[PDB]
Amino acid sequence: PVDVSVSIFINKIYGVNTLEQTYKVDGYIVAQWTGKPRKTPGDKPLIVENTQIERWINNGLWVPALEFINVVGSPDTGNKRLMLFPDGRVIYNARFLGSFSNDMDFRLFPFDRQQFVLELEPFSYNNQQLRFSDIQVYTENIDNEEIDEWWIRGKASTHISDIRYDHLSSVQPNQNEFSRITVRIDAVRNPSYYLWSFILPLGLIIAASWSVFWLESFSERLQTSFTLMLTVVAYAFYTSNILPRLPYTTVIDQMIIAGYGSIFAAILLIIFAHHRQANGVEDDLLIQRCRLAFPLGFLAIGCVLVI
Amino acid sequence: PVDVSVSIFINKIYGVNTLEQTYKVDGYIVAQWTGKPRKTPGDKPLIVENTQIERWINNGLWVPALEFINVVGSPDTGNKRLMLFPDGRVIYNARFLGSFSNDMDFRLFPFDRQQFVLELEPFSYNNQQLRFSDIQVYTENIDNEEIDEWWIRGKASTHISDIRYDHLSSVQPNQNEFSRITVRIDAVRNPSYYLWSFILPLGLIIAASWSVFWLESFSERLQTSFTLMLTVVAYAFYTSNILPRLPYTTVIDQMIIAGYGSIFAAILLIIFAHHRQANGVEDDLLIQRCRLAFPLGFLAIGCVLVI
Amino acid sequence: PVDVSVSIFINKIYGVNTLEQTYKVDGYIVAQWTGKPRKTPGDKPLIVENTQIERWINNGLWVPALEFINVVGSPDTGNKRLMLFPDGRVIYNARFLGSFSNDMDFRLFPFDRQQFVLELEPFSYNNQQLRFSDIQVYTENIDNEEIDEWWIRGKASTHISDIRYDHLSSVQPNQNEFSRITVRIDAVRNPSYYLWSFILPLGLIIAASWSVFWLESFSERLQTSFTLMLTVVAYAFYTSNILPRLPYTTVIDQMIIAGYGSIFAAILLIIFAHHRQANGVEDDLLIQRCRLAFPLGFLAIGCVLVI
Amino acid sequence: PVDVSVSIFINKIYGVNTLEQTYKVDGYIVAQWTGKPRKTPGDKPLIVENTQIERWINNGLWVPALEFINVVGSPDTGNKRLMLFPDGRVIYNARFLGSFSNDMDFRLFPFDRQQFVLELEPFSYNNQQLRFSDIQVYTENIDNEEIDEWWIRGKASTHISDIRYDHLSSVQPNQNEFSRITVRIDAVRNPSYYLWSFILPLGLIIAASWSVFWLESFSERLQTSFTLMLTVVAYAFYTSNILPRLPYTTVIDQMIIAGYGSIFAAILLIIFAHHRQANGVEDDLLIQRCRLAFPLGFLAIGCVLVI
Amino acid sequence: PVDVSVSIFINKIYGVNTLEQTYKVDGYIVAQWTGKPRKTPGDKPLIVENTQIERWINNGLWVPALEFINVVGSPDTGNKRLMLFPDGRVIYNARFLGSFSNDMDFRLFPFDRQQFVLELEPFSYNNQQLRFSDIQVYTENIDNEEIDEWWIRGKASTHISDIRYDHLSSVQPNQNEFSRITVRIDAVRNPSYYLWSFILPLGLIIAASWSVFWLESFSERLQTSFTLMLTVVAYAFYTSNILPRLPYTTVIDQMIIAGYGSIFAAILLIIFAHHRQANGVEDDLLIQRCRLAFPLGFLAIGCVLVI
Ligand SMILES: [Ba+2]
Ligand SMILES: [Ba+2]
Ligand SMILES: [Ba+2]
Ligand SMILES: [Ba+2]
Ligand SMILES: [Ba+2]
Ligand SMILES: [Ba+2]
Ligand SMILES: [Ba+2]
Ligand SMILES: [Ba+2]
Ligand SMILES: [Ba+2]
Ligand SMILES: [Ba+2]
Ligand SMILES: [Ba+2]
Ligand SMILES: [Ba+2]
Repeated sequence: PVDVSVSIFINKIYGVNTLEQTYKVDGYIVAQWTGKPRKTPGDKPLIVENTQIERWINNGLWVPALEFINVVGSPDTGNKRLMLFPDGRVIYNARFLGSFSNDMDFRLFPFDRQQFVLELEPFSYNNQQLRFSDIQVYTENIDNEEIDEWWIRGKASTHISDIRYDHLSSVQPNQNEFSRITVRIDAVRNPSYYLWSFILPLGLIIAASWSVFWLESFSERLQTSFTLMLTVVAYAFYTSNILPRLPYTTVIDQMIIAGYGSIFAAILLIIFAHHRQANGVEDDLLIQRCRLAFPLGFLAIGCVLVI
Repeated sequence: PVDVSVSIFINKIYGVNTLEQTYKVDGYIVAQWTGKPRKTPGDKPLIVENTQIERWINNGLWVPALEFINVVGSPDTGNKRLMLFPDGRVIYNARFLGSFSNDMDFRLFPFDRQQFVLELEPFSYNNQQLRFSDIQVYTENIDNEEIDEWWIRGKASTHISDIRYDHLSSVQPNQNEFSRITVRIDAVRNPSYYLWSFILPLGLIIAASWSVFWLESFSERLQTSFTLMLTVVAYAFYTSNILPRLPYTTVIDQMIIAGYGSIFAAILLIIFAHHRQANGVEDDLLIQRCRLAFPLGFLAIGCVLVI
Repeated sequence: PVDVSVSIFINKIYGVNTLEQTYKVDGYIVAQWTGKPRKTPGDKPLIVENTQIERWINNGLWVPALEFINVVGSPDTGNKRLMLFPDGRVIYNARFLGSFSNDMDFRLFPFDRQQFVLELEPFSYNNQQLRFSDIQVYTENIDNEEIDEWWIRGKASTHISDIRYDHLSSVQPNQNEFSRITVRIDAVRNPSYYLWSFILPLGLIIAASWSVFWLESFSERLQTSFTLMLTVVAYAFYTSNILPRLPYTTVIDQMIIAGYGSIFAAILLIIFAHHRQANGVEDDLLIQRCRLAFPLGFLAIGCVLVI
Repeated sequence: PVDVSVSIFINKIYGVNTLEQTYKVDGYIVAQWTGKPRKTPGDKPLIVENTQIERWINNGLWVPALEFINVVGSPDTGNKRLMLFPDGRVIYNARFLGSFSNDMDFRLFPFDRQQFVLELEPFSYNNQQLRFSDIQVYTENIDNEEIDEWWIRGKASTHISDIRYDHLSSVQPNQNEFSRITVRIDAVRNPSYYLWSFILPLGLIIAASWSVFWLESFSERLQTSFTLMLTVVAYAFYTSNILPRLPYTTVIDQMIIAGYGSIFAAILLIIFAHHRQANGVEDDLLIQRCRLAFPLGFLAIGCVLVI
Repeated sequence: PVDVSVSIFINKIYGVNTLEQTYKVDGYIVAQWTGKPRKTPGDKPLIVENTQIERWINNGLWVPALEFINVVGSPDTGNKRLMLFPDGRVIYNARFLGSFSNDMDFRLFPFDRQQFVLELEPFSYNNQQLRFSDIQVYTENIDNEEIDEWWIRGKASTHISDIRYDHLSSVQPNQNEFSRITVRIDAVRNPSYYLWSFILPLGLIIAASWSVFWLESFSERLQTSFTLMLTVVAYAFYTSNILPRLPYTTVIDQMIIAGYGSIFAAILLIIFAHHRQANGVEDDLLIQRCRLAFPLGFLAIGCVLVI
C-alpha cells in the first residue's frame, strides 16, 4: 500500500448550471508519494515539465492516474509537472479547470444553501492509499461579499474513506476497496439582487392588485382586473427569462402563482358581489369592504407557507 | 469467435436536446475477453494505464475497437485502463461522456414517456461475440424524485442481437452479422413544474376570459376582449421562451390555441349579439346568458380531446 | 489513374443554422481502391485500427487524403480503420460528424424546400479517379414524419464530375482536373408547428383587428386600435424570438407587416371618417360599413401575394 | 531574400460579431517559393500530405511559418499539403477557417459599409520576401444578392508593404522590416429586412402617435399617450432583442429615442393646453391644431439629422 | 538565479463576462534570458519554429514554463518561436489568446472604472528571476473613442514582486519565493449608449408617471396608474434582457425600483385622497396639488442617493 499525500488549491468556483446540476472549478492538484531513491543531476531535485512526463512514464516511471469521480467530461489540464527528489519522493503538480457534478436543491432558490464537492480517487489502484488531504481555499472568502455571487462559509471540509465496489471481476476477496478523498465547500447565495429587483416589485404589484376593491363601478373593477392579470403575466415573463431554469418551482414562482390566484379570486368576488343581489345589482357591503380582509387573508397564507 | 463480457455503469443522464433528439450520458464501460496466457511481473495481474495502452497495441496486443452506434460525434474519453491477467484474460475499463441519439416523441410533452438507449457494437469484427451485458444503474433512481428532472422506472433493460448488413464488400456468404448490445432505460418526466407554473395559470386565464360575458355594455365586452387577446399572446410568449423547442405542437400549445379560439369565438358572439336585432341593437338573452354554456362547451371539447 | 469506390452512410442530419447556411451530418465514409497484392498473416485480410494507420503511412503505405469541399472547419473524426486484403485491395472506413455548407433559400420559410449536399474530392491527387458513389440513407425517411423536423424525399442522389481549376501552378496542360463526388438529399420542412402555433393565431388576431369598425364611439375606435397595435408588436416579438434569424423576410414577417399596415390604414380611415364631415363630426355610412370591405380587401391582397 | 508567391482563395465570409468586431473566413492559402533542386521519384513532383509534412520538417526541410496578424485565437487548419518539384520549387497548400479582427463602424447600421481584411506576414523571418499576392474571391459576388446577407463590391484588393517594428532586440540596423500582405474586401449590408421589418412599422407607429391630437377629451389624450409610451417600449424591446449588440447608438435607436421624445413632448403640450387657460380649462386652438405642425416639425428634424 | 526579460504586446481586449468576472486578451509574449553560448549555422542566430521547439526541448534545451496565474482554462497558443543567438541568449516569442480573471465591481455600471490585469509567474522555478517587464499597448487607446466600448487611460502599469507560498513541501528555508509580473490596465466604460437609450427614456417615463395627478376623476387616476405600472414592468424587461447579468443591483436597477416605488406611493396617495374625507368623497387640495411636491420630492432623494 503506497501512501499518497494530496493537496488541492481552489482558485475559483463559478459557472453554476442549475439544470445540469454542475459547477466549474479551477485550481491546482498536488500528489506526493515516496518511491525508490534516485540519482538526480547534482543533489538537487529534478524538474520534469509537461511533455517530458510522458517520456518518463514510457521508461517505466510509475505515475498513478487519479480520477475525479464527480467530474463531467474531462478536465482542462494546464501546465503539469513532476518533481523527483534523490531520496525517492515524487511530487506531481498540475493545474486544472473542470466541470463537476453534485446533488443540488434549488427549491429555496433566492436563499440557497449549496455545497460544492470534489471527489478524487485512484483509477486503477486498489492498494495505494491516500495518506492525507489538505485543501487551500485561501483565495479570500470574505473580502467583498456583495461582489462575489456566493458567500463561502468556513474553510473547506475533508473526508478520506474507503469505497467498496460490489460488482467486480472474478477475484473478490481482498480488494473491493479504493481510497476516496471527498472535499466539500459550503456556500450560501446572495439574496440582495433577487430581493430588491424581484421580490420587492413583485410585492408592490400584488399589494397594488388589492386596490381594485377601492374602485366604485363594477365595470371599472373588472376591466382593471384584466390589466392586472396582464401585468402579472408580463412580470412572470420578466422573471422567467432572467432567472435560472429549473425542473421545480422556486419561492418566486410560488409568489407568481399567488398573484394569479389572488387576481382570479378577486374576479370571482367582484362578479359574485354584483349578481348576489337584492333585485339584480345589489353589491355586498362587507364584500366591497374586503379591502381589509384580502391583504391580511393573503398575508395569513404568506406567514403560513414558509411555516 | 471471441467471447466478450460487457459491463456498463451509468453515472448520470442529462442535457436532453429536444430538437436534436439527443441526450448526454456519463459512465464507465468494461469489456472482458480471454486471450492467451501471459507472464506478468510476479503472479499478480498487470495494470496498464492511459498512454501505455497504445504502446502495448503497437507491440501487437489485440484491442478490439467498440463503437457506440447511436453516439453523436465522438465521446469524451476519460481515464482508460487495461488489466492483463497471467491466465490470459484481459479487462478494458474506460470512463466516457457522450451525446447519444434515439427517437423521441414529445407530443405529450408535460407528461412524457421517454427511453434512453445505448447501442454498442464492434467496429471491425464480425466474428467476435458479445457474451453478456450487465448494466449497473445503481446510482439511485428513487432517492429524491422531485429533485431530479426525470423519474427512472425499473433497472435498465438488455438485448444482445445479431445485426445483418445487407450492403457490403464482395464477400457475402458467412459474415454479414455483427453482435450488438442494446441498453434501454425507461424514464418519465416530472409534470410538477409545468402543471403549477404553466398549466394552472393558463387555465385561470382561460376561465377568466369567460368572464367577459358578465360585462354590461357591448363596448366593454369588446374592448376587454382585446386586452384578453393581448394577455394570451403575452402568455404564449412566456411559455415559448422557457419551454423546449419542437417541430410539433405539445399539449400546452394546444391549450394556447384553444385560448385564441375561445377569445375569437367570444368576439364573434359579442358582435353577433349586438347586430342580430329587433331594431338594430337588440342583444340576445340566451346569448348573453352563454356565460354557462361557454365554460362547459369548452370543457366538453377539453374532455373530448385527450380522449 | 487509380479507381476509388466510395460508399457513404448517412446516420443523421441536424443542427441547421439558417444564418450561417450550415447543417450537421453524422455518418460513415468508406473508400475502396485496389493496390499491390500483399502477404497478410494467414490468408485473412488485415485489420489496422486508429492509431496504427499512421504508423502504416509512415512506412510508405499510400493513403489519399479525401477532402469535403463544402465542410466548415474540420470534421470530428471518430474511429477509423484500414482493411488490407492479400489480393491488394485496401478499404478505408471512418466515422465522421461535420458541419457542411450549401446555398439555402428560406424566403418561403414555413414551407421550405431545402437540399443537403456533401461534396467529396481528393485533396492532392489529380489523377486518381472516383469509380462510383453509393449512398446509404437507409435510416428510415418515413417512419414517423411528424416527429422528425424534416421530411426526406426520395433516396439521395449522385453525381461524379470533373472539376477544372483554372488558376494553378506553372504546369497546365494535362491536369487541371480532379474528380468530385456530389451527394444531394432533398428535404421539405414540416409546416405543422408553424401553421398552428404561429400562422393561425396571427390570422385570428388580424381578423379580430377588423372588429374595430363595429365600435360605436370614435374614441373607442381609436383607443382600441392602439391596443391592437401593441398586440401586433407583442406578437412580432413572440415570433421573432423563437423563429430562426434571417437576412430576409419570411412569409410570417410579411403577415406581420400586413398587420401593421392594416391597423395603420384602419387608423387613417377612422380619423378620416370623423373629420370628413357635414359640419364637423359627420361619420361616413359606407366607411363605417367598411367592416365588409376591409376583410376581403385584405384577402384580395392575400390571394394576390402568393400569386 | 527568398521570393514567396501567395495565393488566397476565399470560400465564405460569415459569423460577423459586432461587439467583438470579428468575422469568420473560410478558404485556402497557397505559398510558393523556389528552393534547391531535388530528386523526386520519377521526374514527377512529390506530394507530401498532412502528417508527413512534420516528418519532412524534422529532416531539415525548410517551411516558414506564416502568421495571420489580425486573426483571433488560432485558425482551424484543415488538410495541408506540400508539393516538391525536382527543379526546386515548393508549394504549400492549406485549408483554413479562422476568426479575424478589423475596425468596424456600425453607426450607420441598417446601411453599412464594412470591409473585411486579412493580414498575412512571416512570423520569424525578416528577409524572406512576399513576391506577389493573388486573391481568388471567385465564389460569385452577384448571383443571388437578396439571399446573401452582404453584397460584395468589386474583386478584392491587395497591398504588399514593409512593416517596421521599432521595439526590438539588441541588433537594429538592417532588419526592422517584415513583408506584409494585406487583403481587403469591401462589402455593403442588405437594408431590406431592416427597412421592412423594422424601419417601416416603427414609422407607422410614430405617425400613429401623432393621432393623439385628434382626440376630443383631455383625459382621452393623456390616457392614450401612456398606451403609446408602452407601445414604444415594447417596440424598443422587440428591436433590441433581435438587433446586434453595440457600444453605440444606431439609426434605429435614434428613431426610438425620437419616439420617446415625441410622445413626452406630446404629453407636455397636452397638459399645457389644459392648464394654460382663460379660466382654468381653456384649450388652445392652434395647439390642439398642432396635428399639422407636429408631423412636419418632426420631419424637419428628420430631414436635418442625416444632413 | 537566471535573469528573464519579459515583453508583452497587447493587441485586443474584449469579451468581458460580468457574471464570471472574466475578459479576453489577445497579444504576444516575449521572454529573453541569456544561456550558454552556442554555435549556430553561420554566425547568424537560429530560428526554431513551432513543432521543432519540442524537439529541441527533448534534446535537453531548457525552456521554463511561464504560467498566467489569473488565466481561466488554458490559452489558445498561436505560432511560437525560439531564437537562439551564438552568444547564448535565447528569445521565446509566442502569440496567445486567453480568458483572464480579476475582481470586478459593476455597482456603478453605466459609469464603470474597471482594470484589466495579467499575472505572469514561472511555474516550476523559484530561483529564476524576472529582470524587467515592458508592455506595448501601442494599439491606439485614443483614435476613435466612441467606437471602442472601453476607453483606456494611460499606458499600462507594471509591478515585479516576490510572492511567498506558505504551504509547501518539506523544505522551507530558502525558497518560498517566486517572481511575479503584474500588468494592470485602467479603463472606463462609455456611458453614451446607456445614457441615451436607457437612462433618458427611463427618466421621461418616470416624469410622465407624475402626470397622473393632473387627472380629474379618481377612476382615471387609478386606472391610469395601473397602465403606468405595466409600462415600468415592460421597461424593466427591455433593460434586463439587453443589460449584462449581475449578482447585484446597478444604478439603472435602482432607478427602476424608484419607478415602482413612485407609482405605488402615487397609488397610496390617490386612494388616501379619496377616502380621507369630509363626508366620504372629499379630495385633499394640497394632495391633488402634490404635482409640484412629488417631482422634487423624488429629485431630493435622487440628489441624495449618489451623495
Ligand atoms: Ba489540454
Ligand atoms: Ba479526450
Ligand atoms: Ba430516426
Ligand atoms: Ba442521485
Ligand atoms: Ba478525435
Ligand atoms: Ba434570449
Ligand atoms: Ba487541426
Ligand atoms: Ba455562392
Ligand atoms: Ba533525437
Ligand atoms: Ba498549438
Ligand atoms: Ba477575489
Ligand atoms: Ba488596430
